[PDB]
Parts: sequence; structure tokens; C-alpha cells
Amino acid sequence: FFHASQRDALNQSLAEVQGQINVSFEFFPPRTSEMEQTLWNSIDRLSSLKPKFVSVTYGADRTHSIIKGIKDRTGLEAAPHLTCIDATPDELRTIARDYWNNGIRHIVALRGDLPEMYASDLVTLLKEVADFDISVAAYPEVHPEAKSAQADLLNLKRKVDAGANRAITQFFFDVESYLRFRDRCVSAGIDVEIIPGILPVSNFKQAKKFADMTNVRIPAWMAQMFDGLDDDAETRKLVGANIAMDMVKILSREGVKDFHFYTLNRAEMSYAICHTLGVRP
Amino acid sequence: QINVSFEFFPPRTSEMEQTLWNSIDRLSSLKPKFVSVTYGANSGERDRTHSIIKGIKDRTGLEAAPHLTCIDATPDELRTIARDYWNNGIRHIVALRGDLPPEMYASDLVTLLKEVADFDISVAAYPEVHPEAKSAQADLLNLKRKVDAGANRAITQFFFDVESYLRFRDRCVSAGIDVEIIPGILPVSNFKQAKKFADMTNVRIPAWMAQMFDGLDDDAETRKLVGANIAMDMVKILSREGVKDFHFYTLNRAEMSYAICHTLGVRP
Ligand SMILES: Cc1cc2nc3c(=O)[nH]c(=O)nc-3n(C[C@H](O)[C@H](O)[C@H](O)COP(=O)(O)OP(=O)(O)OC[C@H]3O[C@@H](n4cnc5c(N)ncnc54)[C@H](O)[C@@H]3O)c2cc1C
Ligand SMILES: Cc1cc2nc3c(=O)[nH]c(=O)nc-3n(C[C@H](O)[C@H](O)[C@H](O)COP(=O)(O)OP(=O)(O)OC[C@H]3O[C@@H](n4cnc5c(N)ncnc54)[C@H](O)[C@@H]3O)c2cc1C
Ligand SMILES: NC(=O)C1=CN([C@@H]2O[C@H](COP(=O)(O)OP(=O)(O)OC[C@H]3O[C@@H](n4cnc5c(N)ncnc54)[C@H](O)[C@@H]3O)[C@@H](O)[C@H]2O)C=CC1
Ligand SMILES: NC(=O)C1=CN([C@@H]2O[C@H](COP(=O)(O)OP(=O)(O)OC[C@H]3O[C@@H](n4cnc5c(N)ncnc54)[C@H](O)[C@@H]3O)[C@@H](O)[C@H]2O)C=CC1
Repeated sequence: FFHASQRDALNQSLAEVQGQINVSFEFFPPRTSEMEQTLWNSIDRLSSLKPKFVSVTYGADRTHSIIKGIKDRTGLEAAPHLTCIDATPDELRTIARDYWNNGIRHIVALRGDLPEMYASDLVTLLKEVADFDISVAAYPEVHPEAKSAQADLLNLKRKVDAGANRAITQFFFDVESYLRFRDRCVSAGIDVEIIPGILPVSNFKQAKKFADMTNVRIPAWMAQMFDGLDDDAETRKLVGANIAMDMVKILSREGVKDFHFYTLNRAEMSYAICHTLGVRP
Repeated sequence: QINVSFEFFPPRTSEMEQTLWNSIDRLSSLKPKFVSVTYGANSGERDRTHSIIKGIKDRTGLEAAPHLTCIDATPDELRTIARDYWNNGIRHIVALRGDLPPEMYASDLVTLLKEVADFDISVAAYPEVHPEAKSAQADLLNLKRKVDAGANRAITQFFFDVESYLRFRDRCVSAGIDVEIIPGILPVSNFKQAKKFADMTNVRIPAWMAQMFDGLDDDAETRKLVGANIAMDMVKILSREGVKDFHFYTLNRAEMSYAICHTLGVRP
């Protein structure tokens, strides 16, 4: 009936969007020789998809090196992450110029976490220190430390007004949440795209942990979807890929033409999802 | 409230033999309503089909339905085979005619089986019409004949255009065919092989699907994920349309069908 014809149109419209969807991949500095091997293999694999750009997380660092290793190994725009943790404004400016003179003109401005300065201040700083393409974080399901939804929302506009080139959302599994949030944004005056951050889930346990610490919700249907798969890595991957592909299908239909993938240094899942989006070698 | 069944085929090599039993153990934990095994005239013969059925029965205690064709087989041979199965606990048979290399049609086999014993009988249905049918009307009338002859249920040829199945089911009901029209689901991980199958059976492959597998000839892992996504989508749609039974053409592989069943609520 309707559900049948709807899926056909939805799959067809996605098939036609092949070629005009931008994707970016997020990685993290490896802590072992094994993970280093995995990372550089995922980078080589995902590079064939010619992403808009790739980013590297910032702890508290090999971040700078990896960025460098990428820009010259593949020649892709590498955007390093930067926080306000354990660093003074003077040091920050140092690092800033230390990147600009290295070909790095794209940075993901973030506050960071501790076990007194906000992201907004870092945005203005990078803008005060130079003119980088600032990418900040957005939270469709409100950041934990936010006073209220509107308060958190107003902060994003504050970061955008500060000079943020674009916003990248925290991962989510409730598509409605993202959509209504994106509406709330434009309805608030923010004129930048709220690029959805996609987390392809193969390890539900880890994913559930991340969610609890980021105030992200795990809809019941999803919890049921992975229930009983603790010892079935292969099935978890198929189920996880299915969920991600469906999510990115709905978003694509809703006009979203940009996606940021939390690869966790793995390429296959993100690679497959991109494939369904028309992003191929 | 969803029931499932899995179809396997007689292995022709030691490696496939290994693969098959690994899949049987894996899938058996899902407690399928029944499992079936195909028949290949020039690819295994009925002894190989019989062998697998006996193996499944003795090893899992699951209902195993052998596929039986009436081509190049005399009525007396068929009765002998039928009686042999029945006395050995095999009470479900997928009655098929088999491809012509007229004699007797599937409906004739159904009638012949019911005479031997009160067998549980499943017959083939084609949402996109059997390729040799004089017409869609005649092909449907034939399904009616097979059901009227004693067929307990119909199992459709695989399809990728879900609406073709939905429209077909409606025609069956309008035709008075009251048995269940169980959709045959083909999870695709090897598109080239699936396209060959589809082309030989006039099963339509939607443009979006052909595009989905384009460029993955040497990427088995991506084909699996894409295929699983397509399959899970289909069963979800079908499930919402009242389908309570699914038959999986596992091709002797378990992962894809296992995952799909999981997303359907069918778990160990
Ligand atoms: C794409 C992405 C990448 C990330 N990468 C990393 C990484 O590499 N390294 C890392 O350490 N962390 C990373 N994080 C996590 C992030 O640093 C944490 O979520 C952290 O809690 C700070 O958030 P923020 O950067 O959005 O800062 P902010 O935008 O400052 O938001 C944090 C909180 O401060 C509140 N707020 C802002 N201004 C004010 C004000 N003036 N008064 C009162 N309240 C205010 C906000 O409402 C919010 O609750 C990432 C997150 C995303 C979504
Ligand atoms: C679930 C399923 C399982 C299968 N398993 C196997 C298997 O294990 N082994 C194997 O060899 N094949 C198998 N097949 C394939 C099948 O045997 C072929 O499609 C075969 O050509 C027809 O078999 P049937 O049982 O549908 O025969 P029938 O139902 O007799 O149909 C065949 C054709 O004859 C027509 N017809 C019926 N009566 C008449 C009449 N009196 N005059 C003229 N035309 C008539 C029908 O409209 C149709 O075109 C399977 C198919 C399905 C869908
Ligand atoms: N989206 C988020 O909320 C992110 C938060 N972070 C925080 O910054 C820290 C330093 O970065 P790394 O060196 O990469 O840490 P890490 O090496 O301990 O973690 C590696 C990667 O796992 C993922 N991850 C870890 N904790 C996460 C969380 N709570 N939520 C979502 N994803 C998470 C991220 O991709 C991270 O890059 C992380 O430990 C984490 O606390 C980092 C990336 C994303
Ligand atoms: N569901 C269907 O349409 C089936 C059709 N058949 C036909 O009967 C012939 C003889 O049987 P086998 O010796 O097993 O052949 P085979 O040995 O060439 O094929 C082995 C198995 O692969 C699967 N298969 C092959 N072709 C298929 C098709 N077109 N559609 C769906 N599944 C297919 C079946 O499980 C079959 O048992 C097959 O070659 C095929 O043409 C057999 C089983 C199922």
C-alpha cells in the first residue's frame, strides 16, 4: 500500500542524489601499534570517497602529527580539534598560528571536559588570532551542562555569531529530534547548516555508554534491536548498518546534503553508508 | 507472532557441506516453523535431497520438508518415494513440477501425494507470473487448482518489488485462494548471481536496487550490508502489511537470514 510505494520513492530519490552529498570523517589518535595500522588503513580507504574534509579528536598530543600525516599522505583538508582544556589563551594563539602556517585553516572549536572558558570564547579567539573555518558542536538533545534547551540553543547562535563556519551535531538515533532541532535553529536565527554527526553502531555496549555520558537517548526500538546480540558481532554490524542507512535516507530526503561520520577509526561501516548515499570511488 | 522457514540446497562439495551444517545449527536456534531442501535433477538428484532432510531431522528435530518434482518421474515412482518419506516421519512436502527439459503438472503431484497420505503440502506461486504461463490469469487459476487439489500453503518466488507481492496476494484472495501466500525472501550478498536468477524467472529488479550494487563487484562486505539493509526494509514493509510468515532462500548461508529474523523479533 502506502508504506510500499513510499519506500520505493524514498529509495529512488536517494539513488538520484548520487553525486551531490558531502561527507566528512572523524578519527582519533591511536594508542597502540595495532590501532595505528587500522587508522591509516581506514584513512586510505575513506580517502577514495573524496570527503569534504576529515578531522582528528583532541585529548590532553599526536593530534597535530596525524593532521599533518593526512594532509600530505592524501592531500585532504584535515581539520584538527581544539579544546580550552589545560591551555591558556596565549598558548592557544600559539597553537593557532602554529596550524595556519602549516596549511591548516580548518579547526573544530570545542570547550572540552574536565574530570573556565567556553567554546564561544575560543571561536572569537581563533577569529581574533586569524580567520579559520571554525566548526563547533551542536546538541539536538541539549548538552548536559546546559541550563535549558533554549539556553543551549542560544549558546550555539552565540558560537555561530562568534564566527563559527558550521555546526556538527552530537550523534543521535532519534531522527525527529534532529529535524525539530534544526527547525528550532533556523527559527532562532542561526544561518549555518547543522551537519548531522552519524555514529554507525557495531558495538552497542560502547554506544550505550557514550549515550549515557552525552545525554543522548537510545529509543526503545533501538534497545530492542540490539537486545540479545552481546555475543554476535556480525549480526550487530548488519543491524547497525541498517539503522544508519535508514537514518541517512530519511535525512537525505529532508534536504540534508552534509554528513559527519564518527568512524572510531573503522572504515567499512561509514564506507557502506556513504555508498548508499551515492558517495563512491 | 511471526513464523519463519529456511530453504537450503544439497551441497556438491565438502566445503559447501561444511557451510550448510554450520548454517543449519545457527538457524535452528530460531526455531523455524519448518525447513526445506531443494531438488536438483542434474545437480544432486533426490538421494542428496533425502540425505539432507534426514540429517536435519535427526540432528535438530525440526520439521524438514523435501522439495519433490514430478518431471522425468513416473506416478508409481512418486508414490513409492512419498510412502517412504511418510513412514519415516516426513509429513511436509513442497510439491513442485520442476522445469521442462508436459506429462504431469504440479497440481497432478499434489493430487498424487494426498492419495498416499495426509501430507502437509506447499506449492509455488509467482507474483510476477511463471515464465511459461499462457497468461497471468491462467497462472493464477493454476495456483487455485493446486490449492484445491490439497495444497496447504503457497510460497512465492523471490521478488524485489514489494508491491508486486502485495497486489498478487490481493488477487489470490479475490480468486478465493484462502491459504497463506508466504513471501519467499532472497537476501542478496551476490548481486551478479541474483541478477542471473531474476533474469531467468522474470523477477523485476528495481532501478534503485541495481544502482545500489553498482560498483561493488569486488566488495563483498559492502554488498552484505547493502543487501541486509534492502532485505530488512522489505520484511519490515511486508510485516506492516499483515505478513506473518517468511520463507528465506538462505542459499546455505545463515548470517543475513539470521540478522533479518532478529530485526523481525524472531530470536533464540
Ligand atoms: C563533533 C564533536 C567533536 C568533539 N570532539 C572532541 C574532542 O576532540 N575533544 C574533546 O575533549 N571533546 C570533544 N567533544 C566533546 C565536547 O568538548 C563536550 O561536549 C563538552 O562538554 C564541551 O562542549 P562544547 O565544545 O559544545 O562547548 P560549549 O559550546 O561551551 O557548550 C558547553 C556548555 O556550556 C554552556 N554555555 C556556553 N556558554 C555559556 C555561558 N556563557 N554561560 C553559561 N553556560 C554557557 C552550554 O549551554 C553547554 O551546556 C566533541 C563533541 C562533538 C559534538
Ligand atoms: C518456493 C519455490 C521452490 C522451488 N524449488 C524447486 C526445487 O527444489 N527444484 C526444482 O527443480 N525447481 C524448483 N522451483 C522452480 C520450479 O520447479 C519451476 O518454476 C517450474 O518451471 C514450475 O514448477 P511449479 O511447481 O510452479 O509447476 P506448475 O504449478 O505446474 O506451473 C508451471 C506452469 O505450467 C502452467 N500450467 C499449469 N497447468 C497447466 C495446464 N494444464 N496446461 C498448461 N499450462 C499449465 C502454469 O501456469 C505455469 O506456467 C521452485 C520454485 C519456488 C517458487
Ligand atoms: N561526541 C562526543 O561527545 C565526543 C567526546 N570526546 C571526548 O574527548 C575525549 C578525548 O578524545 P579521544 O582522544 O578521541 O578520546 P578516546 O581516545 O578515549 O576516545 C576515542 C574516540 O571514541 C569516541 N568517544 C569516546 N568517548 C566518547 C563519548 N563520550 N561520546 C561520543 N564519543 C566518544 C570518540 O570518537 C573519540 O574520539 C574523549 O575521551 C571524550 O571524552 C571526543 C570525541 C567526541
Ligand atoms: N526458489 C526457486 O526458484 C528455486 C528454483 N530451483 C531451480 O531448480 C534447479 C535444480 O535445483 P538445484 O540442483 O538445487 O540447482 P543448483 O544446484 O544449480 O542450485 C543450487 C541451489 O541454489 C538455489 N538456486 C539456484 N537457482 C535459483 C533460482 N533461480 N532461484 C532461487 N534459488 C536458486 C536453490 O537453493 C538451489 O537449490 C535450479 O537450478 C533452479 O533452476 C531450485 C530451487 C529453488
